[PDB]
Amino acid sequence: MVCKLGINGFGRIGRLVFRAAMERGDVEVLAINDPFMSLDYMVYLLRYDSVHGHYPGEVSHKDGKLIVGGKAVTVFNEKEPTAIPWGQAGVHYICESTGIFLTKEKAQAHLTNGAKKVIMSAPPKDDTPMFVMGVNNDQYKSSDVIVSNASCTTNCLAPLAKIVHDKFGIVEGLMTTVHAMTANQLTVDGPSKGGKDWRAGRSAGVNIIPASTGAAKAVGKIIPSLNGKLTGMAFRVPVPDVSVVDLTCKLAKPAKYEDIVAAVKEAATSGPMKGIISYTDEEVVSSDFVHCKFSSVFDINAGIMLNDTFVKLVSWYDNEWGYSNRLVELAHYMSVQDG
Amino acid sequence: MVCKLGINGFGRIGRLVFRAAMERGDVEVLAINDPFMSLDYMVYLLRYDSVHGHYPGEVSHKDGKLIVGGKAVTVFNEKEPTAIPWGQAGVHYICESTGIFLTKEKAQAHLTNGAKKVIMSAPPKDDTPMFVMGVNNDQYKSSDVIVSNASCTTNCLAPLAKIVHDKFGIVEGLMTTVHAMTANQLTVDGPSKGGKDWRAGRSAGVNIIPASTGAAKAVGKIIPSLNGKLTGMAFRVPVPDVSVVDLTCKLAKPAKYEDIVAAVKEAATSGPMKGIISYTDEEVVSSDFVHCKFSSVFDINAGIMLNDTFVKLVSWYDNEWGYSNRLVELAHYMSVQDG
Ligand SMILES: NC(=O)c1ccc[n+]([C@@H]2O[C@H](COP(=O)([O-])OP(=O)(O)OC[C@H]3O[C@@H](n4cnc5c(N)ncnc54)[C@H](O)[C@@H]3O)[C@@H](O)[C@H]2O)c1
Ligand SMILES: NC(=O)c1ccc[n+]([C@@H]2O[C@H](COP(=O)([O-])OP(=O)(O)OC[C@H]3O[C@@H](n4cnc5c(N)ncnc54)[C@H](O)[C@@H]3O)[C@@H](O)[C@H]2O)c1
Ligand code: NA
Ligand code: NA
Repeated sequence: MVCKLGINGFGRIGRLVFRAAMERGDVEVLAINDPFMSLDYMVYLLRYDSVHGHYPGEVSHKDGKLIVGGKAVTVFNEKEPTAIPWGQAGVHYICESTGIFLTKEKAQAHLTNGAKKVIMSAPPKDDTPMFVMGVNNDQYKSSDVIVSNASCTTNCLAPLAKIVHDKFGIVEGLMTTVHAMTANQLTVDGPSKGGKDWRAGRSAGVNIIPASTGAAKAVGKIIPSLNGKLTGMAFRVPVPDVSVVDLTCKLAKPAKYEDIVAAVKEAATSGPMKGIISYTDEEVVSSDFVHCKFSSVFDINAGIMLNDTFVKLVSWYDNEWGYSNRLVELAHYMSVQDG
Repeated sequence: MVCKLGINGFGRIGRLVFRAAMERGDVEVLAINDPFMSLDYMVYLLRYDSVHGHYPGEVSHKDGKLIVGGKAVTVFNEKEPTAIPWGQAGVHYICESTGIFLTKEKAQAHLTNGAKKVIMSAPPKDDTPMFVMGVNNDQYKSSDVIVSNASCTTNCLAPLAKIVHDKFGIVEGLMTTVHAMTANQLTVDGPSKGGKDWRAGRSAGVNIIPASTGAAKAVGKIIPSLNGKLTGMAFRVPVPDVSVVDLTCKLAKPAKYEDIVAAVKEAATSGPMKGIISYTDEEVVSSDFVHCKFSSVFDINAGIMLNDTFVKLVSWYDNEWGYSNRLVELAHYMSVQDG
């Protein structure tokens, strides 16, 4: 209809969600909030991107508002969610892309002056429900006031896992994501914030860096029958964007590799994963997915079967752009369902 | 009692095999052949290294010979192996590290004028026997005139595979190696030599690049009971050296993770894999293994078990330095057994 969107935290995800939203005819961005940047600064970070190129349209400001392609967007600079007048901007759905309000109690604070619902741009730290478009978004209810769009990796893996589990049955699986660098990593060796994850504090540009991830386990929440049947981990490597899922799983039913390819192709061509999952049989590398909108691109030639029940599947994802498009689509999906 | 070594192809492996041979009194490098570098250029490439630091010692040349650590080394610049006078230079064992002579018929060209044996610094294209020190080098026979030291990845995987297979049994496994950049890759997008590996010719510094590899299947040759039970693939990523094995396997006997750790520690501490396999429980990243001599360093904290028979195990390797040490160790072992 028109999804009336607001964005909290104008970072990689906030700015790309903004761009995706601007591209859609059925979503409008009515407000932005980020206290670590002025208007001139926002204009700059929106104009230029080291990965996704120049903003496709003129960006400026006037009378305290951001002006993008003729449209005015209201701007706030509040540290604390409760102090953001979203209702006065007419915002309904909030993209919560700061990375630090990942509980219901915290995200709730956005909803006391007129806004309707919050979509977390990360997996929740509590039992907030996660949705992955094309996999379980039909489970959303209009009483789900706070929701999460999961992670980039979960959006890559869940669609592939659904197809394989539905057609052949996954007995058990272990996942690795070889993942692009992110904002929480450091340029040179130093202390990670909170002292959480020491490996993340080591020079990003010159290291392969192991990392924990709940993303495969999270597929167990998206696809309940796989709870306890999937987990995994990550290696962070020196590229600025684009990642790849490497899923090793045992199948319940024997398959030729061509049967798995056909099932993916079928899911990509029509039904709920059209525009979500895709495939390639070409000799692709990660830069080939810069600014690719899909959640998951199955790499036909990269995968390998040991035998007819034990297989290693490969699927690409632009962790930044794919995820940001899914989040906007989830916001729009909720807006339609809510009436 | 000295292994008289020659080096064909003075590359990453050639020059590091040279360093390793210089750190032991029971191996001498008597001659080097590389037709793509003058004597002056050889001195330069040996002096300086982007990953392993300056050569530790004076390098010069005099009367047509490379002069290192007081010793004189004979230098040739021949493209055709049959033109290299190994015999006259006093060479017995040849480190064949050019990348292009990986069949018996081709490697035999080194043995026409007085040399005894050739060691391929890569897996062969034919049925040439492969050996991994600490795993199956005792299968070596003095009649094996042409042999291979396998690959860096096989040297990292085989020791780990042996330990897990002997202690718990490997029903099946699939391996990924996240691998440092190599000389066969290109700096910017272009055509790979022979038009073979298209992905490998894509800009190395800005891509995660899938690659095929027989390194896991080769473990089935090193450890015959695992023939047909292991394979895998690789992703080449933008680091200059150091790689890591990610092995997903199904065990025959149930195990707690601590049992796998204990098994690896025992093998690292005494017996045939002392000096071959090691372990860490620290928050390491790839650069911590630059100039690490081990074939395989088990990363205790990076591993993850889904359940008591399905596990993902992680092991680091300095693909240049670990491998180069193993090759020299293999050449020496051969010289001793040959008498
Ligand atoms: N590939 C990806 O980059 C990716 C994919 C999926 C999910 N995510 C998740 O999305 C979230 C944001 O990630 P990102 O990559 O955009 O990080 P980022 O560092 O680029 O964005 C963070 C932004 O939030 C702003 N911010 C900080 N405190 C704020 C506050 N109190 N109020 C309002 N704004 C505030 C910062 O100024 C910054 O602009 C994280 O939870 C991350 O894990 C990232
Ligand atoms: N991580 C590694 O670099 C690594 C690890 C294990 C095995 N290997 C294998 O070892 C071999 C060498 O690898 P590298 O990384 O040292 O490659 P490299 O390109 O650094 O070295 C190859 C050298 O051989 C020389 N050469 C080319 N043609 C020759 C000829 N006709 N006669 C003599 N020399 C010639 C080149 O000038 C070059 O110096 C390859 O088979 C490779 O797969 C490499
Ligand atoms: Na729009
Ligand atoms: Na020596």
